[PDB]
Amino acid sequence: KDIDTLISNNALWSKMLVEEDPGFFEKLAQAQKPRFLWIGCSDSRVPAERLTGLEPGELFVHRNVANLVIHTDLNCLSVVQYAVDVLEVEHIIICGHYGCGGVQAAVENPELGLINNWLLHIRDIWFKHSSLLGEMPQERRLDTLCELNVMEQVYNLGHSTIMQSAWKRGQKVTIHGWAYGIHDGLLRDLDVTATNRETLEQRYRHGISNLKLK
Amino acid sequence: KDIDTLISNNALWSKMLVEEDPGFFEKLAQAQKPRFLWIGCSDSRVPAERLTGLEPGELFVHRNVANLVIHTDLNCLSVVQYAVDVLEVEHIIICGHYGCGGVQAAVENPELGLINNWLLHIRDIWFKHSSLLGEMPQERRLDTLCELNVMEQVYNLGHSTIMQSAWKRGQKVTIHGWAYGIHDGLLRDLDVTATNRETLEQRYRHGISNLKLK
Amino acid sequence: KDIDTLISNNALWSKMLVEEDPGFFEKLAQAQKPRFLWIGCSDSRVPAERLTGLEPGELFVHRNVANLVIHTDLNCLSVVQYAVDVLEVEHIIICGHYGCGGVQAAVENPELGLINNWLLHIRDIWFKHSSLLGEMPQERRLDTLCELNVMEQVYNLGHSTIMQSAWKRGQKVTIHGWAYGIHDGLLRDLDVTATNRETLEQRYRHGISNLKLK
Amino acid sequence: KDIDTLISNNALWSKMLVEEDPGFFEKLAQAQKPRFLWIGCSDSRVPAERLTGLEPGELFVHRNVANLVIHTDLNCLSVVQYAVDVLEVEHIIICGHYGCGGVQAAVENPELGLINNWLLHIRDIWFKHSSLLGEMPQERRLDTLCELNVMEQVYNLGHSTIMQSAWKRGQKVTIHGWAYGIHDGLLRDLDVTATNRETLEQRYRHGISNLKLK
Ligand SMILES: [Zn+2]
Ligand SMILES: [Zn+2]
Ligand SMILES: [Zn+2]
Ligand SMILES: [Zn+2]
Repeated sequence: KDIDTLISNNALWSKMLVEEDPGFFEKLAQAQKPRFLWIGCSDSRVPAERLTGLEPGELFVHRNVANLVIHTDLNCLSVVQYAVDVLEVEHIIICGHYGCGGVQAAVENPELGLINNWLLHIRDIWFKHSSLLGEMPQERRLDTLCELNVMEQVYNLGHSTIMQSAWKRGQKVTIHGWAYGIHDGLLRDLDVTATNRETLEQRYRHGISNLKLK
Repeated sequence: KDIDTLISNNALWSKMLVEEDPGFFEKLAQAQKPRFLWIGCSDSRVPAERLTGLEPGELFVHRNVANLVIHTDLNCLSVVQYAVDVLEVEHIIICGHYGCGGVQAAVENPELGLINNWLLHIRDIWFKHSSLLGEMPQERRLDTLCELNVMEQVYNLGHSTIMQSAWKRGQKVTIHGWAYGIHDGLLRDLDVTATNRETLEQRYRHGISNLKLK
Repeated sequence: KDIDTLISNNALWSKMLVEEDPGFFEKLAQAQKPRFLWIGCSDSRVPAERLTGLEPGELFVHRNVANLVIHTDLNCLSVVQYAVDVLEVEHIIICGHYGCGGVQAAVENPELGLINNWLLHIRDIWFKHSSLLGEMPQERRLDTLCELNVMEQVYNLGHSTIMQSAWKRGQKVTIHGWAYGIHDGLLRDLDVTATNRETLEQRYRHGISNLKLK
Repeated sequence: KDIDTLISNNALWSKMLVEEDPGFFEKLAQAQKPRFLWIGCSDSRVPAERLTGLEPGELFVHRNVANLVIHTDLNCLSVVQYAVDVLEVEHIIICGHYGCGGVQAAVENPELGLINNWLLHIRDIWFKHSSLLGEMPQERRLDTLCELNVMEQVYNLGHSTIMQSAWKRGQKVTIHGWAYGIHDGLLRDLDVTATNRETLEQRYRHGISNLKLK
């Protein structure tokens, strides 16, 4: 699967749509504004279009390593602010995935070079929930960290100035934390949904105690 | 399409796939290492997987507003480092797209807030090629800027410590600059493909100088 | 004191010192690399040279709001990698200060604009130590947070790939965590001094537990 | 010097000041907002206090390697936004210095590791002003680069959203670009002083033009 193969597939796929479904390229030319912002991992095990049955132009996307929303990452923060203040999306979905190489490397902590600084933020979370994790069986720990990561990133995004001041002026925006597994591509909703300052907090706290129950 | 319709489509898609033709989840479980890193725009007008016929898991993906590789952006540089040092991808494709809202905002320069700062890196490019751009009919400057911007991020990518150090140690990594439009989804190779320090410079230079003809 | 006056203070002072102490500049013209790196706050309540009696060129300096060492801030990590890998400093001091405007604004959390995102890193610490902080009076929480901040930034610095690879190639580098008051200018060693991976973890746990005693 | 010798230097100084220059902690007790924000290099060869005679509490300070203001460095833009919006400083001075190790490395491009990424922002400037620099004696090129660096950082600072929305809402803020050398400590004004976006641009254009005639 060389590069010249990608060029040639694209050419066959485009040449077939031009003549056979003129549809497509008009839907895109409709240039309709996105309504969701997907914040996912660069592993991109199962593309978000495939996972949700969303069409091109309906998803705004950011992908870094391990779905993080770092308080001071201007790259991710810039995606969010464009999305919210300019594109006026209504839904921001942060979605992790069980078996994430990033999450796993955060715990095993191999010497991988520069990436380990990025992965320190996920380690912060593993130690933050030491007790919660030490109480559940050794074999369900990684998956749970993957879930906590996503809860924490939802927490962070809600505390961003972008989101706090978007809610405060009345604009409708809803954050969601999800995860999918690769055994079945099924999206599990983590029930940490937020539409203002209050739910954000409630749902996050509820989210941590719901985990303490195992 | 609102949030209840995405949770439903996914359960239909999943389970529907598993019961009639399940050998897909098998192949994913093997978690084979991706060979391409795709750095694209958050707009994602046409997803990379649909452009190229790359399957799930065949590509690492980063997306930010206007597919930028900023010298000092630890987000994109972490993706790139992980992909190169740890996953050992052979190809990095930076793909821009004609009509990008980022690229347009960069030139029109409306008051958008936080995002404008990120966009200054594109504005830098606009003024860098003010002569080239000025000797060209007004109506072509946006599409030209779009290519110029990809050419510059590729150039940026190969100058990073990560790429300089992969090439020097003999690792095989090739960097590409592409762009597509929405009228036909057809990929154009902007022809700045680089496999070492030397071709990086020569390709960049001819990339610019062959625009100055056209 | 407007600009006109800073230029004249500087002119007078330069003229004066060229007539009456040319050695001042003879000392500075030398290949003498700094021995210490100072990470302090942009408040710069009492400068570092006057706290310690350190002289021109004996220290490398970084200052940001609340003297943070964020896992993924390339600004501060660039200053560190340069100091350690290139200038080969032997001591890194992170110094906070009681009354720090940055810390105070973290807790009181006014709507200050863009800076609030920077400060969420301190709020993380305010909530990490929610119990210890919660069981003291309101007035004393600000000074404890200040020392807690300094301890947590030493921790982060110790965990950074730069310190990690430095310590394991057997380079001599000591991290310190200090704080000064503005009733004295007296430097309290917060007693988290780290020479290696091992002392780093010990001293950090020592630090937090010894605070929780009082 | 030694770490014990920094603590006792300090201890000594803290009594020989508490009632011998008694009006030091009298001044700082009044936690008065600085009027100046100084953005300088981590080299800090001659401190800003000693150069200008500015007293403790009168300046806010940011230092990074080679005194940069990157469009998307949140560390430096955070200091700036807090300085301007919260502290309401009237003056921001970016000061570079001749013989800056950061500028020199940018040109000569040794492999120093992580810092090279940061210095690529200076390499861009080196190349941006290729003709200017080539039309001068080679011996003069590093000094001119150091100055062009300050000018370009000033340009960046004035184009950030923090500065644009401060000048649009009538707040009085003046940006200046200075440099000094170690041979006499004498500040040199590079004359890019701007109080709004219109003079920012004019001042930059003539900054570059007057170098060309010289
Ligand atoms: Zn992942
Ligand atoms: Zn775009
Ligand atoms: Zn402070
Ligand atoms: Zn310097």
